[PDB]
Amino acid sequence: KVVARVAEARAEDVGKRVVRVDKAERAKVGVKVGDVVEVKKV
Amino acid sequence: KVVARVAEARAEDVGKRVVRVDKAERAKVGVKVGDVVEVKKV
Repeated sequence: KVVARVAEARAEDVGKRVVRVDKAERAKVGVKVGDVVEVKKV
Repeated sequence: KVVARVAEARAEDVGKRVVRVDKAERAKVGVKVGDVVEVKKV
């Protein structure tokens, strides 16, 4: 399971159906920028 | 399933084990800021 702490969106991202993930967690999930991921409560 | 497109972290968030999610997707997942979520590939 790749897990992370949720933080608020920056102003310029409000309204987007988007999650910001740095390179390290993208590598752990095995996705690239622009891929679709699921975000679920643990 | 709550799903979203992955975008790169902003500079100031690099190195954090953190995902940025706006209010709308937090409400759909049913989490608040600071909660832990799972991010998985669909």
